[PDB]
Amino acid sequence: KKQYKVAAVQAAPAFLDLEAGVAKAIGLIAQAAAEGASLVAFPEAWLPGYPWWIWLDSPAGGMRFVQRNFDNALEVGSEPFERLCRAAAQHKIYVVLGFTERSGGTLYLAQAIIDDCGRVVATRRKLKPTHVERSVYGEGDGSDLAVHDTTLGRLGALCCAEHIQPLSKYAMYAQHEQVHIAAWPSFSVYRGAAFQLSAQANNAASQVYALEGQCFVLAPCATVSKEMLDELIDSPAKAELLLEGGGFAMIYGPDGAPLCTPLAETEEGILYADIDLGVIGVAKAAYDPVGHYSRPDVLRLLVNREPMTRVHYVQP
Amino acid sequence: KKQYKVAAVQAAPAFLDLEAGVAKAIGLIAQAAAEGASLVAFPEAWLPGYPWWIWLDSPAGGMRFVQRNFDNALEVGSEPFERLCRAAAQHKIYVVLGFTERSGGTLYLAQAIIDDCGRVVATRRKLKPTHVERSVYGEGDGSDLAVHDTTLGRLGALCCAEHIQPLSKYAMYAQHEQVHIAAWPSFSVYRGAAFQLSAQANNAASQVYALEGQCFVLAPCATVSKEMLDELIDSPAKAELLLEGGGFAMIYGPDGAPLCTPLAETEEGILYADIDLGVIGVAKAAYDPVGHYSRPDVLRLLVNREPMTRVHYVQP
Amino acid sequence: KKQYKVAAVQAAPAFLDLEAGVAKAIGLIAQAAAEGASLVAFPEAWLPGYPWWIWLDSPAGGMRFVQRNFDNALEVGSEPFERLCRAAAQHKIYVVLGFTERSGGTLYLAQAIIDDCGRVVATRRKLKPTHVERSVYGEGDGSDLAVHDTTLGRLGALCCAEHIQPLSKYAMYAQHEQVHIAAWPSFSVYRGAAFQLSAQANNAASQVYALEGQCFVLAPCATVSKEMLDELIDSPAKAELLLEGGGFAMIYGPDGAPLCTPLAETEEGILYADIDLGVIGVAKAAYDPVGHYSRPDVLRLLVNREPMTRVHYVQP
Amino acid sequence: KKQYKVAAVQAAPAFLDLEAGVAKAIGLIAQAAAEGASLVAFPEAWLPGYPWWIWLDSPAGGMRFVQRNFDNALEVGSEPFERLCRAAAQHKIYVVLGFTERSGGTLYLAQAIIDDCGRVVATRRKLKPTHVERSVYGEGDGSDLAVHDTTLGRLGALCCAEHIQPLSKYAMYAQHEQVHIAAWPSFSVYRGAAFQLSAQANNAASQVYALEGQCFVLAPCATVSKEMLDELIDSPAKAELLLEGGGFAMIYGPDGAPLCTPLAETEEGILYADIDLGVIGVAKAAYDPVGHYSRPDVLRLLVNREPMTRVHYVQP
Amino acid sequence: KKQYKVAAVQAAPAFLDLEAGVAKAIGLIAQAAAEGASLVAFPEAWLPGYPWWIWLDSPAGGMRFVQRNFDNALEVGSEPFERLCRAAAQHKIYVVLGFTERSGGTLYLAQAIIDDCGRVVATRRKLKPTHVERSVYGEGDGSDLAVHDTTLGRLGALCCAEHIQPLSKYAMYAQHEQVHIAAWPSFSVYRGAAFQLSAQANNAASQVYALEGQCFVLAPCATVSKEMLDELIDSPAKAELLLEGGGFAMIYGPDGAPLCTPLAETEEGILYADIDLGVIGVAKAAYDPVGHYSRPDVLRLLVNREPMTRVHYVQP
Amino acid sequence: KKQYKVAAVQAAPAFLDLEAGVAKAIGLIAQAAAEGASLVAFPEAWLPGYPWWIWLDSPAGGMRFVQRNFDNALEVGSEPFERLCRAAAQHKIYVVLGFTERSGGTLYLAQAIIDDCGRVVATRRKLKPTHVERSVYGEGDGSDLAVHDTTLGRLGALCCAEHIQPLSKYAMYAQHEQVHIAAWPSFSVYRGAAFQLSAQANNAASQVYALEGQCFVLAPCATVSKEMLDELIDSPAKAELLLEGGGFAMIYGPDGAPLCTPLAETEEGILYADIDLGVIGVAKAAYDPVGHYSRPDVLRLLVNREPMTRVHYVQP
Repeated sequence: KKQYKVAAVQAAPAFLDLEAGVAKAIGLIAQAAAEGASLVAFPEAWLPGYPWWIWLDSPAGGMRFVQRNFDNALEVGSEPFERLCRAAAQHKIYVVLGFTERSGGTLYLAQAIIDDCGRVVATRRKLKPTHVERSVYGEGDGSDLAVHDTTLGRLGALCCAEHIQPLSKYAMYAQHEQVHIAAWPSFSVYRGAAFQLSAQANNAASQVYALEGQCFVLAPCATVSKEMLDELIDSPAKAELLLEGGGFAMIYGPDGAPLCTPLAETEEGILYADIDLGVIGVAKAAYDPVGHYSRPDVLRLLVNREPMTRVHYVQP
Repeated sequence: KKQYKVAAVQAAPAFLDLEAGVAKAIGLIAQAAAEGASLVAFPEAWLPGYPWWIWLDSPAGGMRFVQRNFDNALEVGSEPFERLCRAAAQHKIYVVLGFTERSGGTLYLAQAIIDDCGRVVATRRKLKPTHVERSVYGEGDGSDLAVHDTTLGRLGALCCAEHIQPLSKYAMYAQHEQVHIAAWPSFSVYRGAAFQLSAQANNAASQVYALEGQCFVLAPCATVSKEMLDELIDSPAKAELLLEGGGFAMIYGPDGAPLCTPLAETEEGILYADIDLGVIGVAKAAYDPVGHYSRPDVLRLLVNREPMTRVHYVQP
Repeated sequence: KKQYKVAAVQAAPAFLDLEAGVAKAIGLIAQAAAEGASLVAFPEAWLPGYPWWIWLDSPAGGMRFVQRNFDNALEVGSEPFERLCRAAAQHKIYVVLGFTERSGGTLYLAQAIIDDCGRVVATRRKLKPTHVERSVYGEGDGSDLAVHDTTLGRLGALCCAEHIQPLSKYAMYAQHEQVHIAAWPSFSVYRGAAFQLSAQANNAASQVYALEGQCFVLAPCATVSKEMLDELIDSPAKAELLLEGGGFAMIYGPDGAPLCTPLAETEEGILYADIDLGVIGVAKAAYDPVGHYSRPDVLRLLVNREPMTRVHYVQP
Repeated sequence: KKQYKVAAVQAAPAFLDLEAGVAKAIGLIAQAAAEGASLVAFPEAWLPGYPWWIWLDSPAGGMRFVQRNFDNALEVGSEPFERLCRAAAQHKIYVVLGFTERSGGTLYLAQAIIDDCGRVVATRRKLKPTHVERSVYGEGDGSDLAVHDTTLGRLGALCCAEHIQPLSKYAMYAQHEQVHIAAWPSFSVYRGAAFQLSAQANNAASQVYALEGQCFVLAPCATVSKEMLDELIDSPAKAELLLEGGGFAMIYGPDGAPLCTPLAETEEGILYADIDLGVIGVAKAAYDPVGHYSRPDVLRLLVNREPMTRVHYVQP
Repeated sequence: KKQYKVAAVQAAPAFLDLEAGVAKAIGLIAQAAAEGASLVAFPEAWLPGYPWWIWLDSPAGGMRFVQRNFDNALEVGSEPFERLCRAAAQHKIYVVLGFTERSGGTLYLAQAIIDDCGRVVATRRKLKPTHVERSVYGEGDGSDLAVHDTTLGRLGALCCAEHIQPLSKYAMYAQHEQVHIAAWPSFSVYRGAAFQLSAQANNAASQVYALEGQCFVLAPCATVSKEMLDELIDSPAKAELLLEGGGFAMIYGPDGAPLCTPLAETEEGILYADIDLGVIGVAKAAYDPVGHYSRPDVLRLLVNREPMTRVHYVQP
Repeated sequence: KKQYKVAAVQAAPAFLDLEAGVAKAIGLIAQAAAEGASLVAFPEAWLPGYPWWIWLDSPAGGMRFVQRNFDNALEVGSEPFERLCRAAAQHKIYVVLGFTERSGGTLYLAQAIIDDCGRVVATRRKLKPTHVERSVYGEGDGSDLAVHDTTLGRLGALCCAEHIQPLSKYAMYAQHEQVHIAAWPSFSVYRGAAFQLSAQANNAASQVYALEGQCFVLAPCATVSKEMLDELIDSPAKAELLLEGGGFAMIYGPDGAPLCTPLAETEEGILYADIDLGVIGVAKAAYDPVGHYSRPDVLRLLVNREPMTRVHYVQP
C-alpha cells in the first residue's frame, strides 16, 4: 500500500490496571480507524502505563507499585493481549503497542506490531533500559533491532533512549526502513531540572532519527493526567518532580519536517498525518547512511542478530 | 490457586518398616490437610527412613540394614505407594514424598509430587547421592531436574546436596519455579565434628536457594528418636556420631525470609506458612537469575533433560 | 604458601573523598600486615564509598552526589591507584580492593587483586549491578569471572549479588579456586523492610559460596557511620532507610564454618583467620561441584571469557 | 514364592536315544521334586545327548551319528516333549530342559523352561553355537535372550559359551534376572590340551555370571560314561580326547559363592541349593551392572528382540 | 614385538606416602626390567596406597586419612609422576601404574601406561568407583575405555570391578585388545564374610576377562602388611575386617589358563610370564565376542568416547 | 568393454605360506595377462589355501594349522595385499582374488575384485561359511552381496555353497549381473562318500547359476598337490578322505553352456574363454528371474544391504 494515513497516540494510560489500559487502547484503535488511519502507534510502556515511581522515590517508596506493575504486566499471547490483537482485525488497522511485558519473573519494556489480520508481525523488547528503568526491566537482543515487511512497507520500532544510541539506530537504517515508531513516555518528569528527559531533547532525538534514517517517524508520547498524580505524589517535595501533561507527541517526515497538527501539553488526543512512501526517494537524495553516504572502507556495523537464551537443551 | 497454606513435616521416620512409614505418612498427610495446608512436603528418604548406618560404620557394620533398606524400599506404583496416592485424594492435598525407590535392585534417593486429585505429577530421583550415600543409591538424570505446572503454580523438588550444586539449581530457576520442596535428613549427624552436615550449613543452603530462585522453599527435615537410636547405636564410639533430634525444618519466602515458627531440635511436628505467589513479583524486582539479573552473552547452561536407559530395543 | 593469616576489613569509607579513602585504605593495608596477615580484603565500592543515595532517593535527589561520585571514582593506574599498589609492595601483603572504577563516561563496580610485590594480579568489574545499582554502574564481562594463581593459591573475587548467581559462581568453581573475596556493602539499608539486602540473606550467600565452592571466603563488609549519615540523611522519610552500623563482615572455611571472631555491627576493625589450603581436601571429600559432585552428561556451563570492546579498529 | 530349594542335574544322558532320554529325565525330575526342589535344571543338549563326535572325528567320521542325532532331536510340542511337560505338572517342579531341538530341516541347541503347572514358560534356542557346534546347529534370535516372571521370580537361561558373550549376558541383566540356568556339556573333552573347554574355565564363566548379574546361577552339567564312550571312542587316537566324567555341575549365589556340596567329576547325582531371592538385595549393594553401577551416558546396548522368520506371508 | 616377558607386581604400597611409594615403584620397575620383562603392571591405587579406611570405619572415623590421601594423591605430569616416567625410559620397560590421581579438587582411581621411551601412552580414570570407593573418588568417562597400539601390541587397562561390567569390557574387546592390565587392590578385606571382595571372585573375573577377550591378562594385586595395619587398625572390631596379605596376583593366557607360578598370600614378589601374541589366533578359534562369535543383527554396543568437560569456553 | 577373454585359475595354493602364495598369484596374474585375458579369477581361500584339516581332523587334530592359518591370513590393505593390487596394474588385468581375510580377531572366507588401474572395486566376505567352515570363519553381511559396474560390465562374486542359496543369488540377479566369479575349493574331498562336496554337484550349481542368472560364470577351482597332502595326511584313515587333484574349474555362458577347454582333474592350468556381453540378450530371451520371468505380485526379496558393526560411536 503506497500511500496511507497514520496515527500517533497522545493519551494518558489507565495507570496500574491492565484491563482499563486494554479497554482504552481498544477505544483508541477504533478511533484511529474511524478517522481512517492504516497504522496506530502507542506510547512507551503504555499497558499498564510507564513506571513513574522510579523517578519520584527510592526503591523502598516504589515497593507499593512493584507488585501492581508485575501483576498488571501484559504477557504476549495472554487474554488481555488477544483483546488488543483481535481489536486490530476488528478495525483493519496496524497496531504498534507499547507495554510492560513479563516472562516468568522479569519485566521487559516491550512493543508489538500487530497486522491488519490481527496477529503479531513481531513482538519486541528494549535492548538497554534507561538508567533507573534498569531497576524495573531486563534487556532485549539484536533480534529486537528488526524492521519488518508489512502492507505499509518496511515498518520498525524503538523506544526513548534507543534513538540516542547510534549503533542501535544504524542497525535499523541497515534494513532500509520506511516507517518508524519512536515510543516515548510523558516529558513532564523533572521539568527544567534535567534536560535529557525534556521534550526539547527527545523531539530532537526523533526529528534527527527521521532525518538520519529517511523514514516517517511516529513519536507517540504519553501524558500524565490529573487523577494519576493523586496515586503517585505523596508530598509537596515530589510535586515538581512530575507535572500534569508532558504530552509532546509528534510525527516527522523522512527529511525531519513535522507532519502533525499540534496538541497542547495536557491535551489527550491522536495526531494524524498523510504518508507517501514515494517521498522517501526525494528525502534520500540528500542523505543515505547505508547507501551513497556510507564509507564501508572506513566504518562497518558488526551485529549479533540472534535471539539469546539462558539455557540450551540437548536434542537426541 | 495463588494464596494457600503449605506444610513442611518435621517428623521421625518409622525407621526401616515401610508399612509403619506409610501409616505414619497418611497420618501426617491427614494432619496437614486438617490444618488447611494445600501442600505437604516430607523429609529426604523418609520412607522407610534415611540410611544412617553409612554415617556410623564400615560397609560390614551396615550389612545388618542393607536387606532391610532394600525390602522396605518404596517402588513407584507398588501398593504401599498407591496407599499414599489414595491418601492425597482422600485429603485433597498435594503430597511431596521423599523416599527410597527400588528398581530391579538399584535403590534410588527419590521424591514424588502427587496431585490433590491423587495422581503423580512426577516421581523424581536425586541426580547425585552425597559421598557415602553413593554406597546405597544410584543416580537420577536431567529428567529429574523438572519443575511441574500444578494447581499450586510452577512446583519443583530437589533434595539435600542438590541445593549445593549450582548448575542443578540453575536448571530449576530456568523453569520459572514458584514453590520448591528442598527435602533434608536429620542434622544430628557428626555434630560439631563436620559442618557440611549441620543445621547452619544446610539451612543456609535452603535460605540461599530461596533467595537465588525467588521461590518459596519448603525445607522439611527428618528427626532421630530414642527408639531409632536403640536400633542404630550399639556402642559409645557410635553414640557421639548421631544424636537424638536434628529436626531443623524451615520454610522461606522468595525474598529469603524464614516464614516458619520455630520447632525444637528434638520436637516432632509440621510447620505451616501462608504462601502468596503474588509476593514473587516483589522478590524478583531485586534479583532474577534467568531474566534481568543474567548475562546470556557471558554464561549459559547446557542441559540434557532426556531420561537415560541402559538398553534400547529396536522396533520393527 | 599453603598456610597464612588473612584479613577482612570492616570499615566505613571516607565517603566521597578519594584522598581520604586511599589514606584510610593504606592505613588498613598497614594494620593487616602489622597483625601478620598475608592478604587484606576490602568492602564493595569502598573507594570512594558505595552510592547509598540510589537507596535513599530518586535520581533528582541523588544529583548532588553524582558529580562527586564521578570525580572521586578511582581510575586504574591513576596516582591514587599506584599509591595503593605501592602500599601492598611496601608491606608484602596481597590487597583486594573494592572501588568505583571510571573508564570513559561510565563508572564500574570494580575490584583489584594486588600482588605482594605491588602489581595488579587482576582489575575486575561486576558482571551485573544489582537492580538500582544499574542506575550508577556499567557491566563487566566473562573476562571478570577469573581466578588467578598467586603466592596464596588459586585466588578469586566477586561482589554482593554475584553470589546470588548460580552460573556466575560455577564459572569460578570450574577454575578450582582455593580462596575467595566476597566483597559486600553495609547491611543497614532497609533494615527489616527488605530481607534480600539484610545481613542474614548475604551472610548465608557468602557461607553457601564457601560450602558450594570448598574455598575459604573472606567477606569484607562496609559500615555506615554517624558523619556519613549527616551528609546522606535529611528527613525521617530517609532516617530508617539506612541505619548507623551495618558491619557484618565474616570469614568462612571450605566446609562453610565461620572462622572469624565476631565484631559489633557498629564497630570498625579488621577480622582475621588462620588459613590452611590443606583443609580444602577434607571439605572436597564431601562436595565438589566441578568434580565428583558433578554430572557433565546432564549439565554443563557455556562461558564466554573474551572482553567486550565497543569498537574493533581494522588492523593494517 | 521367594525362598525355595533348587536342583542342578549332574547326569550322563541316555546318549542318542530320545525315548530312554525322556525316561531318564522324568526319573531325575521325580528325584529332584521328591527332595522338595521347586526347580530342576538339565545340562546342555541332554536330550538326546551332546554331539561329542564333532570333537572326536572329521565330518566323515561323524556321519554314523548325524541321522541318529536328527531322528532323536526333540521336536517342541511333540509327544516326547509333552511327556516331560506332563512330568513337570505331575511333580509340581519347574523344569529347565536342555535339548537338541529339531525344527523342519535344522537342529538347534535349545532349552525350555516348563512351569509348575507343566506348560512352557518359554522354549529357547542358543544365539550362536560354539566353534564346531556350528556344524550341527543353527542360530537363535534376540527372542532367545528372554527372562520370565514365574512363581520363582525373574527366571532365565543361557547355555555354555553364551556366559562368555558380554552383550548377550548384559541383555539378561537388563531384565533384572534373579535366577539363572547356565546349562553346560561336560568338561572331559581335550583334558589339558584345551583350557577353554575345561572345568576351571567354564565354572569361572558361570561364577562370574552370578557375580556380575547378582542372580542365582544353577550350572547343571552332563557327565560322560563308559557305555557312552563304547559308542563314541573306537581307536587309541581318541582315548585321551574324551575321558569318562566331566561332571562339574555347580550352583552359585548372587555374590558368586558356590552353594553346592561337591560331587565327584565322574559321579552321577543332583546338586541341591536353598535359594533366597531376598539375598539378591545384599549382592546388589556392591554391584549392579544395569543400575547404580552402570553408566548409560557412556555405554548402552542396542538389542533387536524380534524373532527372525525366513518368509513373510502377505495377508489380504 | 610379538614374544616378550611380562611382570605383574605383588607388593604392599608405601601406604600414604607418595615419596616412599614412588621410590618403591621405581625399585619394582627396575627389578622387573632386570628379569627381562618388557611390561610391568602395578596394583590399583598403589600410589600412595588404596583407601582401606572406607572398608573399616564410618566417614567420621576416616577423616584422619582424608587430608593424607589428598596430599599424597599423584597429579599426572607433576615431578613424582615424571620420576616414574623417567624410570620407565631408564630401564626400557612399559609401566602400567595404578594410583590415586588428584585433578583439581577431586580424586580419581587412575591408571597410566608409560611407554618404553618414558612418556604417557595413556592416563586413564575408572569409569565408576565401586560402591564405597565412591566416597573417595570421582567417575572417569568413555575416553577411559581405550586400547593402544604399542611396541607390545594392542595394550589396555581397566581396574577391579570394571571386569564385572559387561558393556565396559565389550568396549575393550571391540578395540581388538591383545594384552590387558587388570589392576586389583589386595583381597584381604572381609575374609569369608563378603565373597564379592574375595580372591576367588576376582581371580575368576580376571580369568573370565582373559577367556572372553582372548587377550593376556596381567592381574597385579596389592598386599596388606604389618606396618600398614599398625596405622589402619586401632581395635579388634576392625582387626577382623582387614587381614594381612590378600596378595592374589595372577597372569592369564588368551585361553584363560594361568601362566604365573604361584606366590603365597602374604608374600611380596613379581610374577613373570612368557607372552606370545601369536597364541591369540589359536584362542580366537573358539571364541571372539566382536568377530565370528558375535551377532550384530541381535546385539550392538552404543558408546560415547568423548571426554567430559564441565565447562565449554566459547572460542573467539 | 563388451568383448574380451577371461581366465579361471585351476591351481594348487602355496598351502599355508602367504609369501609363497602371493608369489604364485602374481605369476598366474601375469600368465593370464600374457594370454590377453581382461580378467583372472582365483579359487576360494587360495591365499594362503583352503583349511582342509577341518574335513580330515577333529579340532584337536587341526590345532597344528590354526596358528599357521591365522598368521598367513591376508589382511586387506596390508603389504602382501598391496603386492597383489600392484600386480593387477602392472599387467592391466582385473584380478578376482579368493582368500582368508583376517580382520581383528576373526578370519573370513573372502574375495576381492581389483581394477585394471590396480585398486579394489570391492573386497567381500562370504555371508555364511559351509557347515564345518564355520569352525574357521566368521560371517559377512548384505554389503557382501554387491554387483559392481566395471570396464567389463556388471561384475559380481560369490563362493562355493553361496550358489546353493536361492535368496543370496536372487540378491545378485536383482543387480543385473553380466559376469560372475563363482570361486570354489578342490573337489577331491570325500570322493564317493559325500556327493554335496563333489565335482558333479558343484559344477551343476555353477552351471545353474549361469542358466538362472544369464551371466558368464567363471568357476575357478583349487586342486590338491602331493606336497599339500604331505602336510595334511599322516594316518592312512585320511588317505582316501582327500585325494590328489580335484581341479574342476569351468567357465559357463549366460545360456549355461561350458565355454572352457577341459583340463584334467589332477592338472594345474588356466582355463580361457571368449566373453561377449552381447550374447546375454539372447540368453535373456528365454529366462530373466528379475524381469519378464519374475512375478513381483507373488514373490519379492527383502534385503538389508547395510554393513554390520558390533559397536557404534556417538559423535558430538
